[PDB]
Amino acid sequence: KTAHSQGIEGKAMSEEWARYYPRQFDSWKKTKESDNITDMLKEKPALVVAWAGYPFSKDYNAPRGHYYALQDNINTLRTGAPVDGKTGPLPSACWTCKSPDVPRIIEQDGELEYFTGKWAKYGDEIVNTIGCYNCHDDKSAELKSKVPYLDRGLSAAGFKTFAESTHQEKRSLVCAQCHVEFYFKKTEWKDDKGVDKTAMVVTLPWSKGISTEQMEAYYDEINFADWTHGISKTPMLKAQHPDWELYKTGIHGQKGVSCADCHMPYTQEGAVKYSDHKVGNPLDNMDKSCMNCHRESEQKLKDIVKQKFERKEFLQDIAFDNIGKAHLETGKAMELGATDAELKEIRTHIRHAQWRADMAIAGHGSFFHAPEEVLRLLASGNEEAQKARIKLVKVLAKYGAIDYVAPDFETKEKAQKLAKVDMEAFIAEKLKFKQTLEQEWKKQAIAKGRLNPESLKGVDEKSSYYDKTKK
Amino acid sequence: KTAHSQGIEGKAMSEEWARYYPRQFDSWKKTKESDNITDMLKEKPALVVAWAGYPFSKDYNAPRGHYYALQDNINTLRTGAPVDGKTGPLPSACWTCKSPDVPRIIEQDGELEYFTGKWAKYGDEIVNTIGCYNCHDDKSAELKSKVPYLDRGLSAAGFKTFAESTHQEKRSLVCAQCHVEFYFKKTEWKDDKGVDKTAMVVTLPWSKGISTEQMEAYYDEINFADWTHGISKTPMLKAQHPDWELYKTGIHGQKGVSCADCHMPYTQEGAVKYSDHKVGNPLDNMDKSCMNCHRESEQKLKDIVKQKFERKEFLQDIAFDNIGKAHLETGKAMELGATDAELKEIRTHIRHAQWRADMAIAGHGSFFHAPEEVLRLLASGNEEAQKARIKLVKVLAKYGAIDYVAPDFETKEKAQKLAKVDMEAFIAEKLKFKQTLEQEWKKQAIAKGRLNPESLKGVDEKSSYYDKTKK
Ligand code: HEM
Ligand code: HEM
Ligand code: HEM
Ligand code: HEM
Ligand code: HEM
Ligand code: HEM
Ligand code: HEM
Ligand code: HEM
Ligand code: HEM
Ligand code: HEM
Ligand SMILES: O=N[O-]
Ligand SMILES: O=N[O-]
Ligand SMILES: [Ca+2]
Ligand SMILES: [Ca+2]
Ligand SMILES: [Y+2]
Ligand SMILES: [Y+2]
Ligand SMILES: [Y+2]
Ligand SMILES: [Y+2]
Ligand SMILES: [Y+2]
Repeated sequence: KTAHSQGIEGKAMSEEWARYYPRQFDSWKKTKESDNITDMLKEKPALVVAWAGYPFSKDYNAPRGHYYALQDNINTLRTGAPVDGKTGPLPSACWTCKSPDVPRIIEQDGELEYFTGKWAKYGDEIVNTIGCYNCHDDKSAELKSKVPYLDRGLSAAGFKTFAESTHQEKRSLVCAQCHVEFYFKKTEWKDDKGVDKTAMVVTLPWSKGISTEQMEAYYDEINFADWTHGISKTPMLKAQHPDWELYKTGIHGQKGVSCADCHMPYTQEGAVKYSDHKVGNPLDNMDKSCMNCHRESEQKLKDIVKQKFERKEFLQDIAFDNIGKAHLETGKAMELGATDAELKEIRTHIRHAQWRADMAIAGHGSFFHAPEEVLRLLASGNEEAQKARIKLVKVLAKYGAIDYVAPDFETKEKAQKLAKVDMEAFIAEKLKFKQTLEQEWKKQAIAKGRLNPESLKGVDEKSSYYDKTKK
Repeated sequence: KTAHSQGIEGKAMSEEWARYYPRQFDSWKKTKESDNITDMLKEKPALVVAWAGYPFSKDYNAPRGHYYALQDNINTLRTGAPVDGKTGPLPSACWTCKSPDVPRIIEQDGELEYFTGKWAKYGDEIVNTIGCYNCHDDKSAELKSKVPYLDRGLSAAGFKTFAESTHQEKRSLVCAQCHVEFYFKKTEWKDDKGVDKTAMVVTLPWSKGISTEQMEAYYDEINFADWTHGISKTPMLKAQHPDWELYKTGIHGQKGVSCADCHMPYTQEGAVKYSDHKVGNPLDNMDKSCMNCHRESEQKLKDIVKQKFERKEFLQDIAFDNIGKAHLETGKAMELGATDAELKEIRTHIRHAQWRADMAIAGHGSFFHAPEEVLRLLASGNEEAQKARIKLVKVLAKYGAIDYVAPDFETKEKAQKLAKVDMEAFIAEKLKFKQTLEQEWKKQAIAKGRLNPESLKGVDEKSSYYDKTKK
């Protein structure tokens, strides 16, 4: 039993845990070190055309340290510029995987209430970034999943729940609270006061299993679309970082190596063993992350991962080129008068092409976690795109445009023009929000004692649209 | 030093080595056990359309035991039905990787003479199957490459020659004498008597390196084609079992695991160590072949290889479907009057698509030896085929056939009809050859003492076109 066996007052604030676990606190805080913003839309402008009509066409960056999760959620152009608790583009579900205040609020107000209303609803309550309370019981300190949708998904897929799982399974599952593909299920409900309400509930599409194809079949069955494509009017599916799903099928996952084995390796000091809580790039700490199981140089092992990255990039660029062209050729056919009936099969191929390719690349570590499935998915997605494109030639020909050449989209600027994204307007609106309502949120939270100003040091020095210089 | 330090009389006949090395002789002879004929044209009829205009569209089977190499070379419809030493479709180079009589003849008559003339030229001389003399010096018993084209290729690619290589390298290189991609270089020469002659010389296309793309660039540079496609009139490249080339880049090859480590594992008996010379499927002997380096069940490891096979099959079937369609659509465009100039880019895409896909699948173990490169190649080949097909729609449209549907080729029979292969005629001709000239070859060789009848036991009980019942 622990030194805090009756629980921790202020448990959502990781600083409250520091008196018991100074070592783990220190290393946890060190994800502050991973502060680079890589604008993925700049790196891969094809992604802009893929996500036209959807917020990811505005702003999409690579992950950085857990230290920045909450602030990046606030900064991203995707969450827009609320003026109050009732405005802004996105729902409350956007906080879910960003903060230990989330289980705090679910515990206080119930899952359905939590999932009701705008993202802006909780701006002055959900103020701590990914912390001890997202993974640890505040009495026993044992690993716990704090979000009900994980077990719900695990059960739906015929897996053991978190509590029924082994300790080694739990050492990946704590990560799977967030590092999985999800959608928002519109959920009608009535509260205690009998008021009718609508929740947007985080749901793992795992009821047919966890492969890309089973999830595709799941979504097709319920006729679900995340958005209607801004160019092709295809009913589109967005993949989000299926990190755990793809990991599960790769060789490491099959051999029972946990996320924690590479991402949180042990240091042995006599009788005591500590987990590195600085969650980052395992290739930065190979001696600890890899070399207890592998037996040659760091440089050789790094070279082999680099080869995997290169293969993935090659197939990614092919697949997203054909997907982008397919979208543009479809929009052209629409302009010439092609009907929904003439385009139905094409749009299905596009939906599936992009679902498979997005599932392949949306988990940034998947090229390594499950290298062969990643390559297969990109090949499968590209084949679907090409099937669409062959059919599109014939539709274009019917409408007198067989020689149409889809426009280029090789820069973020060109791509965003095609996708009709007015960035400068979005940025201007965002800055006003940050300068006004965001600062009010932080002020109120500090006054209430929900937020410790110490946690904000260097947290807001970068986004895709500013760099004050270092975080 | 050995018990045969002055060399072995009758060295080409492996039975001559048995007095010194009874153990290795016994296990070597046991490849007799691997006698199954799997007709690959029946399994994958798309291959027939791919190889239309070429002998592989007639007969193409999976490998079986080394015990059958020479006889399968005789049996295959590819070598046809010579009536004498001057007839038949194929050249002397077809013996090269089938027999220890090959280095015997090269040593006696010179490389260029050996490579001059028809396959039928050596029917009564090249009569022993893959034996001790293909890999071992008959004085020292050390590993040796017995064919000059291997070092020539190794040097061309900037590798060490056989003699300059390590013992562990030699333990793969002996296999690479045969288990590599090659072509025949037409070579003009003058003999001792000053007669002008033409050799067809086995050549490894390795001067730009050993990747599929470097070899593609090699072949393109010299404008080489193995054949002109029977349907599409594309200048085609045939891949042959690039087993060593693809192995070299896979993780096992990168980690320095030799072919011999899996395919010829050691048994330790006290002070003595013996190599299993029964070269076969390592999955039949996992405890010896895998489990000195891997630490879980045989069933789990077998399951993981099976998954790799499944991924490869998936991408193979896609790629060869589009390649086959591309060939057929090209033939259709030709029928309608499309010109060589209109088809030039299309034909280039087809050539490259098939080169990449054939290189991926022609080494039957490559899905395992280099799983990720195999998937990448199939994806790359398919993309080239689809590029061709998009351009083909437009050519077809110009000629009034936009809605043309390439015919199906889902059975060997249907496929061979499209490829215009009269099997029953080829088989009838072959049987006459076997019943007449082949039996004369074996008779003469036995009379001369080049062939021991004991080696023929059960050697000729199966082909793709007969099964007397068991080999
Ligand atoms: C031990 C289990 C976990 C592992 C192995 C893991 C892995 C990672 C890695 C490697 C990164 C990128 C780090 C960097 O670039 O420096 C990251 C970022 C991120 N993780 Fe996790 N994670 C885990 C737990 C969680 C949990 C429980 C959540 C949700 C509460 C979460 C949500 C996020 C978010 C939102 C980001 C992006 C942060 C940003 O860009 O601001 N992770 N994670
Ligand atoms: C639509 C509502 C959400 C918004 C606006 C949002 C925002 C963000 C942002 C801004 C990032 C940093 C990278 C980037 O620029 O995209 C991020 C990363 C991440 N988010 Fe979300 N989030 C949402 C919903 C969720 C949910 C419900 C989960 C968990 C079930 C989640 C888990 C993660 C994880 C694991 C990462 C790091 C891995 C990666 O980005 O590839 N997010 N999110
Ligand atoms: C500063 C806040 C945190 C504190 C004080 C804390 C505390 C601890 C303690 C006392 C242990 C056991 C000793 C050790 O292995 O080092 C541990 C391990 C662990 N924690 Fe945390 N933790 C924090 C944050 C997190 C978060 C956010 C996650 C989830 C993403 C997490 C996941 C894990 C995992 C997977 C282990 C290893 C468990 C095992 O190997 O049995 N921790 N932590
Ligand atoms: C980030 C650090 C690591 C790196 C860079 C790495 C690298 C690799 C690579 C390249 C493979 C070949 C499979 C593939 O094609 O990807 C592999 C497989 C494997 N690794 Fe790791 N690995 C790491 C961590 C670990 C750890 C921590 C363990 C032990 C818990 C482990 C045990 C295994 C096992 C059992 C396999 C299956 C193949 C075999 O049985 O050897 N690895 N790894
Ligand atoms: C489901 C469990 C796991 C999760 C949630 C997870 C999380 C992640 C994430 C989010 C990334 C992308 C990092 C970024 O883009 O900044 C990543 C990359 C990576 N992960 Fe994991 N990981 C898991 C399991 C593993 C395992 C078991 C290993 C080692 C065998 C491993 C080693 C790596 C490596 C080597 C990279 C790539 C680093 C680079 O290319 O720079 N991960 N992981
Ligand atoms: C130790 C090095 C070698 C390895 C690992 C190896 C591997 C193999 C394997 C696994 C098979 C299929 C066996 C079966 O299905 O039962 C095979 C067949 C074959 N090998 Fe090798 N081999 C080696 C050396 C050679 C050499 C030196 C040559 C040329 C002289 C050669 C030529 C052939 C041929 C022609 C076949 C097909 C035989 C038939 O179908 O009748 N191999 N080899
Ligand atoms: C065009 C002349 C040749 C002919 C007619 C021929 C014939 C054959 C036959 C009938 C087989 C059994 C499998 C099948 O049915 O295809 C085979 C397999 C094989 N041959 Fe040849 N061969 C020729 C040239 C060569 C050369 C020059 C080499 C070595 C450089 C070679 C190496 C092999 C190997 C390694 C196999 C087993 C691997 C596999 O088939 O995938 N062959 N050959
Ligand atoms: C019946 C005919 C053969 C005889 C009598 C013979 C003899 C021997 C002997 C005495 C050894 C050393 C002891 C041992 O490791 O078992 C050996 C090993 C070996 N042989 Fe053979 N051999 C024959 C056929 C072949 C063939 C056709 C090949 C090539 C495809 C070959 C390749 C090898 C290899 C790779 C080794 C292991 C060398 C090492 O690990 O150092 N052998 N053989
Ligand atoms: C036919 C028997 C074998 C099987 C079925 C097998 C299976 C595997 C698999 C599935 C992998 C993961 C790489 C991949 O994605 O393919 C791997 C890698 C690896 N294997 Fe094997 N293997 C065999 C033989 C061997 C042998 C004989 C050795 C030792 C000489 C060895 C040492 C390694 C090494 C060093 C790796 C790289 C990953 C690591 O460092 O663990 N393997 N093997
Ligand atoms: C260049 C060196 C090698 C050569 C020439 C070679 C030869 C071959 C050939 C010709 C096949 C196809 C067999 C058939 O279709 O009947 C094959 C398959 C196979 N080889 Fe190799 N091999 C080499 C290296 C290795 C290594 C290093 C390993 C283990 C790490 C290995 C393990 C296997 C396995 C597991 C199969 C598949 C058996 C099956 O799927 O049924 N080979 N090999
Ligand atoms: O954008 N959060 O997956
Ligand atoms: O057909 N011998 O590669
Ligand atoms: Ca989704
Ligand atoms: Ca060739
Ligand atoms: Y406290
Ligand atoms: Y990152
Ligand atoms: Y792999
Ligand atoms: Y003798
Ligand atoms: Y076989």
